[PDB]
Amino acid sequence: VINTFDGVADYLQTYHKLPDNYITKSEAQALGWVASKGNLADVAPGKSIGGDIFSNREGKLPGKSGRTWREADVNYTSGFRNSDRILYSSDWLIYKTTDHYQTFTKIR
Repeated sequence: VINTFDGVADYLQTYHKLPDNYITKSEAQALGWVASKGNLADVAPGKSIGGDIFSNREGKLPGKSGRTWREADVNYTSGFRNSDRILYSSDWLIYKTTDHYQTFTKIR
């Protein structure tokens, strides 16, 4: 049950995977997550959307041969998804955004 910037960053770097409270978007849709309805905490209490590949096409995050970027929602409790996201690479560089991928800051 970890969903803070430090909690998830630390977890990833140490255990090389997201904490157990995360599910991908297709998983949550399968489970009855309806975006426009803001009902995640309704169909999946205690769960956050996380683990999907992030394309990086605005090209704002540092790229590299064979490097993959993935994202996870941070600070989510209920209702519509918020604007906080942790971004992590295949090689464990960790960045965060608090304005829907507009700007990023390195945190690890």
